[PDB]
Amino acid sequence: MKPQLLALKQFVQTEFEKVDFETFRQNFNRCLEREQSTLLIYEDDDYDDQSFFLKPMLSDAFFISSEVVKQVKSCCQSFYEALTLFISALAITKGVDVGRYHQQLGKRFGVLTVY
Amino acid sequence: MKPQLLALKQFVQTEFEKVDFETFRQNFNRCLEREQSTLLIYEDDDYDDQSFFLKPMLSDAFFISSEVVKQLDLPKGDVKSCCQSFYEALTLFISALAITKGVDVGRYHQQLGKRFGVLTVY
Amino acid sequence: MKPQLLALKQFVQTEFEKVDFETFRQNFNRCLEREQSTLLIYEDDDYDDQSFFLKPMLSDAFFISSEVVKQLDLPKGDVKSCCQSFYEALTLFISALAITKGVDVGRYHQQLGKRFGVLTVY
Repeated sequence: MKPQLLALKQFVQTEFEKVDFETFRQNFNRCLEREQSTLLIYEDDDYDDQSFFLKPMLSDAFFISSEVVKQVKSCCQSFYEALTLFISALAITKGVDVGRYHQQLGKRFGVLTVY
Repeated sequence: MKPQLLALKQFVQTEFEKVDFETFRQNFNRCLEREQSTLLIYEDDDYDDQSFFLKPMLSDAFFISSEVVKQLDLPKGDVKSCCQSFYEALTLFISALAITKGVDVGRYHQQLGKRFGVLTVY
Repeated sequence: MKPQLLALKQFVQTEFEKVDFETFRQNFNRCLEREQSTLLIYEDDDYDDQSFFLKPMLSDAFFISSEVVKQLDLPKGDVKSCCQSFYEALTLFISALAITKGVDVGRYHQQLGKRFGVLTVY
């Protein structure tokens, strides 16, 4: 078996051994339920799972959030507000200035931005 | 008897009678079937079982995770991709570890990936 | 100066001095020009330049290929067709992927074909 593999397994194993199990187990269980809940996805330290799955679950959860916020300028305000953090991540990621990015989003749509 | 033990019993007992049986029954059978699959221990709402069994299954399943991802063979397989797969399966496990040792999740993950050549979730 | 470095320079320097210059020049100039056209990046004897620059020239060229194969025109291309053209321009590249991770080429190509609606080379 590859040395890098072995040392990594060695590591996660060794680190699991020198930790209080009952505490660990409660923490692992909490992270698990929080992950598998799949609904308030945009606040979930999620993006924990495999990329090809989360990616699609991303587009999925966009449609759903839109469904739940639609009951007109107000509906878009709701959609925007649930994605504030997300939207900032898009800017950090496309090498653009947050603030500028939010503001443009707000101008192009009838939304009041966090910047 | 011991009154406290009594109440605990009275509670889950009463709890059980005031829930739709047939709906409970299915979740129970589903949870069970889920607990007893023995393979994806790391996403398993598991850690339900007793610590003596869980703790060993832990080391057990690691040995197995490592064996199934090390697709270098002697038809080759690079070092990063193999370690990437071992990590991508332990992601949730790794954050808990961090929560548990009072470490900044995120930094924990990042150190992990620097030490071993892995593309981490943080 | 590091003797190993000196030997290394000595070698390419000497190898250069005893080769037909004019034939060398055309070849250098032809490799350099093919290298600098940057767009048909996935068939260029490329992955000649530094890793850090190549790594993102890579991801950047991906984005470009994605916008150059999409002729949806809002008249149309159509999902199936645009992905196919994306897949066929990456055919060799995809094989390098499966080779590198020690996975069976073909099996890899086929999975890619079933995950998306692409007719594969294998």
